[PDB]
Order: sequence, then C-alpha cells, then structure tokens
Amino acid sequence: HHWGYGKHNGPEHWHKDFPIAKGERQSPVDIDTHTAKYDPSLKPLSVSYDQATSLRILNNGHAFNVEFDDSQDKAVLKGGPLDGTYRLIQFHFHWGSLDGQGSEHTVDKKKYAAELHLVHWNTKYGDFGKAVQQPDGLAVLGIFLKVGSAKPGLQKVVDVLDSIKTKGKSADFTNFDPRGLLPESLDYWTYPGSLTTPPLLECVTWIVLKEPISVSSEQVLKFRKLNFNGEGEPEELMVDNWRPAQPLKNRQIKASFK
Ligand SMILES: NS(=O)(=O)c1ccc(CCN/C([SeH])=N/c2ccc(I)cc2)cc1
Ligand SMILES: [Zn+2]
Repeated sequence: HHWGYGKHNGPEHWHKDFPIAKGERQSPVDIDTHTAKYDPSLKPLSVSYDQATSLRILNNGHAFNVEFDDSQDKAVLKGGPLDGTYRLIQFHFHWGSLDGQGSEHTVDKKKYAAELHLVHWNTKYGDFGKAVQQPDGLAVLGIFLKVGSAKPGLQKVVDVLDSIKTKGKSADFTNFDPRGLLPESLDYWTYPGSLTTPPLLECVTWIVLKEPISVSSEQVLKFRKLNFNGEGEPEELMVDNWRPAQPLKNRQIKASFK
C-alpha cells in the first residue's frame, strides 16, 4: 500500500508514512503575487545548459524523469538566491486530467495545466543523496505550462512516451537540449521549501519562473496516455500527479522583478 495520487494513497495520506508532510517548509505553495516582495539584492539567475548530457527517460510510476549525466559540472544553475553551483540531475513534470489543473505551485490560486521541475543539487555536498539531507541541498527550477501553441522543444519528449508507457520502463534519451523548454524571461519567485513527493525532505530552494511556456493540447494529451501501473496491470492513467498547495507558515516569497 505505497504512496501515490489515488483516494486511498494520495497527498492527504502521506503524513502517516512521512510526518514531515505537516512540517514548517513544505511545498508547493500558492504564490500571492501582491504579497511577494521585490528583493533588489537577488541576482539574475544563471542557467548554463549548453553542455547538458541527457542519458535516459524513465517512467517511475509517479512521473517520467529525463536523467542527465551529473558526474561533472556540465549543466548548472547558479546566481539568483543561490550560493554556489547546483548541477542538473533530472527534469520531470506534474500534470492534470484536464487543462484547468495539474500545476503544484499556484499563482493567486490559479492552477496551470502542468509544471516542469528541473532538479539540481548543490555540488558542495558531493552527490544527490547527501544533498537532500541539507536545507540548501537542492535547487528546483519550476516552469508553468499553459495549453496553446506547441512547444517545439518538447516534442522529442512527447514522441518517446509510447516506449515508456508503464512503471519501470526506460528508454535511451541522449542529446536532448533542455534549453528548448525555457521561456524567454528568467523573472522568478523564490522561497525555501521541500520535495513535493515523498520523502518530502525540506532541502529545496524553489525558483519558480513567472512566464509560463505554451504547449499544445496534443502534447499534454500524450502525457495523459502514460500509466501509473506496471505492464500487465490494470490500466490507471498517469494524470493528476500533483500535490496541492501547502501552508506558507513562517515564510516570505521573494520576487526577482518589479
Ligand atoms: N517534485 S520535486 O521536484 O520536488 C522532487 C521530488 C522528488 C525527488 C526525488 C527524491 N528521491 C530521492 Se530522495 N532519491 C535518492 C535518495 C538517495 C540517494 I544515495 C539517491 C537518490 C526530486 C525532486
Ligand atoms: Zn516535481
């Protein structure tokens, strides 16, 4: 009886195996745009993905991960609210059964159709498993998806999903350039938070971009053909794999922009 996103094992149940679910710095949160304060001391983000080395795509039963070679400083996030160098390890998405829901973060209680998470770990901790034990271990770059025009840089991901329909399937996925998933503006909000799935560790500096990317209805419909189940199990579509907004508690969301 493992955690997931159903009635019997969804987000309102996670606290029984992961008591940190009710902690002081949980994610995601609603971003109240009027309460977020401009912080003129924040730096522009530095997103250096020119040497990124993608390797593989995996259906893990909760989402799909595009995994990178993080054994060297090849794709790094720096600047903004961050001290030091954070290395890209993987990206994944969260999405809905309908275009009106799917994002984890919300903006003035608005839900987007999906949310991209580019996951990075602080190189001062040596690898990912050590970094998730530290309050500044991870930096996750969050990017909203709205349905409209296609995102051409997403289509190579969409077209491999048929080969990883079910939990535990993986496929070669080399030479994918994550720069094709970024919006024009790197304006962001930032706050201290957590992983949004178990183990819900409070190890993340969240950096959420204000500008969403547009994807087509056909692109998101292909996300919704994935399965949570393994091969030869009753089909359960991989939809609504998002955690809802958690209490902000004693936190301030900072804006990089006016
Ligand atoms: N949705 S999210 O962006 O907040 C998000 C949610 C979950 C995760 C993955 C955590 N899995 C862990 Se804790 N894996 C390892 C543990 C030990 C070792 I050694 C290596 C890996 C990342 C990002
Ligand atoms: Zn995520």
